[PDB]
Parts: sequence; structure tokens; C-alpha cells
Amino acid sequence: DAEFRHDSGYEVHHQKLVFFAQNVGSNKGAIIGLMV
Amino acid sequence: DAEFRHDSGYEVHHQKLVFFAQNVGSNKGAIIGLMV
Amino acid sequence: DAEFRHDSGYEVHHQKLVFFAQNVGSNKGAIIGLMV
Amino acid sequence: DAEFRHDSGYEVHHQKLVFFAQNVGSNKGAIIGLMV
Amino acid sequence: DAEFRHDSGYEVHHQKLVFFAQNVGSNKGAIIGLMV
Amino acid sequence: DAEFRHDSGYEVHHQKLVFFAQNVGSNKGAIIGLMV
Amino acid sequence: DAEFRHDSGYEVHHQKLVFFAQNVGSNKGAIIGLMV
Amino acid sequence: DAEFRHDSGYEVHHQKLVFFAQNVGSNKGAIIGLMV
Amino acid sequence: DAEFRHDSGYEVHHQKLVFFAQNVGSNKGAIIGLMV
Amino acid sequence: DAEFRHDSGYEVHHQKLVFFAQNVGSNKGAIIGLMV
Repeated sequence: DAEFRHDSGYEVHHQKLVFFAQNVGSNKGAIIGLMV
Repeated sequence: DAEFRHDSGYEVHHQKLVFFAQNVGSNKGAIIGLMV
Repeated sequence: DAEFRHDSGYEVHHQKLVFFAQNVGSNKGAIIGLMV
Repeated sequence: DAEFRHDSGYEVHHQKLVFFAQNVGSNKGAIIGLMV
Repeated sequence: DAEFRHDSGYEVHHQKLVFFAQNVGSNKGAIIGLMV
Repeated sequence: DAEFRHDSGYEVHHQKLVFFAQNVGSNKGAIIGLMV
Repeated sequence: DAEFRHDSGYEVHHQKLVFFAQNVGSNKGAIIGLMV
Repeated sequence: DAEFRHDSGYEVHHQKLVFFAQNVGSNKGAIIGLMV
Repeated sequence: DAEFRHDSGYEVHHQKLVFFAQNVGSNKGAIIGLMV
Repeated sequence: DAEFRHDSGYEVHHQKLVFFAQNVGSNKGAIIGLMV
């Protein structure tokens, strides 16, 4: 048998100025800020 | 048997100016800031 | 048997100016700042 | 049997100016700042 | 049996000017600053 | 994130003679061969 | 992140004569052959 | 990050005569052959 | 990061005569052959 | 980083006569042959 526990702490604060903001806790796909 | 525990601390703050911001806790795919 | 524990501290702050910011706690895929 | 614990301290601060910033705690894939 | 503990201190600060910055705590793959 | 896979192979054969046989793949409770 | 895999091989054969047989792959509770 | 794999080989054979047999691959609780 | 692998070979055979047999691959609890 | 591998060979055979047999590959708890 097997017991599994997991804690993932994700935090972010005080983004005064930003033109493209992308805060993702976990990704398994495609993340694009800008594409043509 | 096997017992597994994991702690992943992710934090970020005070981003005064940035044109492309991408904060990802964990990635298993594709991350692109800009593509054509 | 086997007991496993892991602590991964990821932090970053005070990014005054940056054109491409990519903060990733852990990566197992592709990370590209810019591609054509 | 075997007991495993691991502490990985990752920190970075005060990046006043940078055109391409890529802060990765751990990598097992491809990291590219710019490709054509 | 065997008990294992590990501490890896990674830190970096005050990067006033840099065109390509890549701060990686640990790498087991490919890291490229620029490729064609 | 975390991906977990586990393989537990349990097999037993050729028990010619036995008065009390108790073959359990995994136990988290009480197992008693005989009680009064 | 963390990837975990585990293989536990449990096998037993040719128990010609035994009055109390208790074959358990993994135990996290109480196992008693005989109690009063 | 951390990748963990574990192989635990448990085998036993040819127990011709035994009054109390208790074959346990892994134990985290109480095992008693006989109690009053 | 850290990669961990472990091989634990446990085997036992040819126990012709024994009144109390307790074969445990790994123990983290209490093992008692006889108690009152 | 750190890579860890471990091989623990445990074997025992030909126990013709024994009143209390306790074969444990690894112990981190209490092992008692007889208690009152």
C-alpha cells in the first residue's frame, strides 16, 4: 500500500505595473503570453 | 510500503514594472512568452 | 519500506524592470522566452 | 528501509534591469531564452 | 538502512544590467541562452 | 504537482497441507487465526 | 514536483505442513495467530 | 523536485514443518504469534 | 533535486522445524512471538 | 543535487530446529521474542 499527501503553496502579491500577467499554479498544457 | 509527503513553497512579490510576467508553480508542458 | 519528505523553497522579489520575466518553480517541459 | 528528506533553498531578488529573465528552481527539460 | 538529508542553498541578487539572465537551481536537461 | 504509480505483486502457491491459511494482500485492520 | 514509483515483490511457495499460516503482503494493523 | 523508485524483494519457500508461521512483507503495526 | 532508488532483497528457505516463525521484510511497529 | 542507490541483501536458510525464529530485514521499532 501507499499513503500520499502533498502541500503546494502558491502565492503572489504587489504587482504594481505589468502589461501581461499570467499566474498559474500548475500547468500541463500550453501557456502563451502573445502569439501571431 | 512507502509514505510520501512533499512541501513546495512558491512565492513572489513586489514586481513594480514588467512587460511580460509568467509565474508558474510547476510546469510539465510548454511556456512561451511570445511567439510568431 | 521508505519514508520520503521534501521541502523546496522558491521565492523571488523586487524585479523593478524586466522585459521578459519567467519565474518557474519546477520545469519538466519546454520554456521559451521568445520564438519565431 | 530508507528515510529521505531534502531542503532546496531557491531565492533571488533585486533584478533592476534585465531584458530576458528566467528563474527556474529545477529543470529536467528544455529552457530557451530565444530561438528562431 | 540509510538516512539522507541535503541542504542546497541557492541565492543571487543585484543584477543591475544583463541581456540574458538564466538562474537555475539545478539542471538535468538542456539550457540554451540563444539558438538558431 | 505529483504523479504516483505503484505495483504490488502478491503471489503464493503449492500449500500442500495447512490447518489455518490466511493469505491477505494488504491489511489495515485486525487479522486473527483463532480467538476465544 | 515529485514522481514516485514502487515495486514490492511478495511471493511464497511450498508450505508442506503448518498449523497456522498467515501470509500478509503489507500490514498496518493487528495480526494475531491465536488469542484468548 | 525528486524522483523516487523502490524495489523490495520478499520471498520464502520450503517450510516443511512449523506450528506458527507469519510471513509479512512489511509491518507498521502489531504482530503477535500468541497472546493470552 | 534528488533521484533515489533502492533494492532490498529478502529471502529465506528450508525451515524444517520451528515452533514460532516470523519472517518480516521490514518493521516499524511491534513484533511479539508470545505475550501474556 | 544527489543521486542515491542502495542494495541490501538479506538471506537465511537451513534452520533445522529453533523454538523462536524472528527474521527481520530491517527494524525501526520493537522486537520481542517473549514477554510477560
